Amino acid sequence: TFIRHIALLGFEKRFVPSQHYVYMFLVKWQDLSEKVVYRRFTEIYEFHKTLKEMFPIEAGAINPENRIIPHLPAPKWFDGQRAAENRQGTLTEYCSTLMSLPTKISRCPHLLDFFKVRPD
Amino acid sequence: TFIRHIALLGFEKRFVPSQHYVYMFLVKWQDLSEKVVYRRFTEIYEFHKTLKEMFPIEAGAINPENRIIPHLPAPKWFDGQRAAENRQGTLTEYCSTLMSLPTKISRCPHLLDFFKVRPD
Amino acid sequence: HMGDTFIRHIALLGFEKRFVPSQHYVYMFLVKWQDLSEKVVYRRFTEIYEFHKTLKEMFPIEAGAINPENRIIPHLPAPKWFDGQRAAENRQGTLTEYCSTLMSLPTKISRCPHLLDFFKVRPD
Repeated sequence: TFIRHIALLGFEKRFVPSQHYVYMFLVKWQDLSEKVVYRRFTEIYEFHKTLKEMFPIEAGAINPENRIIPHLPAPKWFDGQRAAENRQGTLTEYCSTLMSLPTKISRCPHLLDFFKVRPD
Repeated sequence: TFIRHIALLGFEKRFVPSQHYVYMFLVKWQDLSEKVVYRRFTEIYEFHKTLKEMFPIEAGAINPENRIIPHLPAPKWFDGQRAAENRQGTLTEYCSTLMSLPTKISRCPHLLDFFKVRPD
Repeated sequence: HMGDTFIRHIALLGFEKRFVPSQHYVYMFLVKWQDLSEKVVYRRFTEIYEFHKTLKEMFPIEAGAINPENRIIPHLPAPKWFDGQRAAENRQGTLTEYCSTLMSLPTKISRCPHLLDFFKVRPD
């Protein structure tokens, strides 16, 4: 099983434990099956850091010119107003580049596992 | 006759036949003339379905790994107060991918026709 | 080789409303340098468009002004195409694509001093 496509659908406000935002991703799997999953920016950023660590060549850690993994701004750079809308635009681009990568990365178990529906 | 570039400019309320949103495309033709056209999301989605059926190979209908036509979430996936915004980001991606495809598809009459200025 | 100083990536972060000297919107870009350092810069759309026009003048071949089919410099809509109450928001998708395409151009262009200068931090 693998993912064919990820579309960023939007965000929603949540309030427990306190006010934050969750980004909604429409995940289409190999069998045309379709699921919406909900992730915080910080969780996505931790996912991205690990992805870079797993793929140093494609991360640009050896020759920076061979980098193909997309850039993702750290949380700190989304300061005040419009943080949700700002991060939404950034993630839409991040997701399309991510899914355009060679299958070595775009189907790695780290990615598949991040975007699988979480337990109730 | 053909399209060099399409840019998504935003969205606006139309009132005919009643209240809805329309997405604005700045269309640049071969002679560098630029025209804005106005299309509702449903109309774009119908364009996208038809394009797929016209191009089974490139749509991934014969062999899924050979697909190059971009993915577009169904209308049902967009609701809530930010539906119009949420579709905006999705359409920016779809279009750029759309005009990067070979001229068999990026210049097919079905596409040209779609982005031509409609009759008054 | 374009010297010891250049940009690896530019990301559009978003926009902010400014009130001085009067009501306008600036766009915030996160600029990553050769040493992987990152700075935020603030630029109004009119400034971006002038930068764009100058870029095209400097590189006629790559701007498709000789041969339209050889164009690699990205397209950018003129300021008059953005108006109404979502003008600020509406320019984002355009600017996001502009930035990524820019940074994928051959170094002769993507690290030309004009571009490098436009995205450097301005004096206080």
